[PDB]
Amino acid sequence: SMVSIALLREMFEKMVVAKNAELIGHYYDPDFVMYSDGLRQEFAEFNEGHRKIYASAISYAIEYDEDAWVQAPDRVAGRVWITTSRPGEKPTRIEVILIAAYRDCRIHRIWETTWPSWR
Amino acid sequence: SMVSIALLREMFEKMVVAKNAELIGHYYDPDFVMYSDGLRQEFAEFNEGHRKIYASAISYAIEYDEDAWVQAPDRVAGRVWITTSRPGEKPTRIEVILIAAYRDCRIHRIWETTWPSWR
Repeated sequence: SMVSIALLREMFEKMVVAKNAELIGHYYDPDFVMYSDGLRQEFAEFNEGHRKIYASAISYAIEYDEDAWVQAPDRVAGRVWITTSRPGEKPTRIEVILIAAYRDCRIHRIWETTWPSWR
Repeated sequence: SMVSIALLREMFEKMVVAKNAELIGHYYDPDFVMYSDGLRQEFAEFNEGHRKIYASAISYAIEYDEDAWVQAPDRVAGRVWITTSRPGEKPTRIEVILIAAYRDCRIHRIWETTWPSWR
């Protein structure tokens, strides 16, 4: 099945790359929780942090390691790189290995670690 | 299917926790490559590094996040914590999110990132 991978890719394209914070509630369950590099973030803080960042001059590109996907009912894991650009600064690339679990076609949990750590 | 998860758990129990480096060739394909925190390590360096470390006074415990597994044909992803103890030192816990791809019931690729970074 390609559903979970297609959903994850669509979220990255239409929410992240497009910096469209209004789509967070379309892609994420209201009870969503993110685990990332030692932090546990509930929906409210995830959403507000992205609303703030997406209002800045930042831009994002994404690359997927096409050899690293794992797909199962309502779940996906993969390896991605997010490249961030800011005005007058050199782009930076961060590697993210993440697991996403879905409920009713919205993301309910993500567990991820990054290299380098964003902290 | 439970095959890939069972294999990964057996490798962690019988190779890592037991510090049995002689089992590396039983669990890993001769063409295995590890991607970890920005490093790409082929079989030779992976094996030799583990033969050396396992000869030291170190010990390992493992915890699996039982809510984070993703399983597919010949592939698994999960979230684990490795706790390392050394004589006269406090134990340290590292979080690892990893994806393992299998060929013929041996691990052929791992892609992982850790928190904190072991580097």
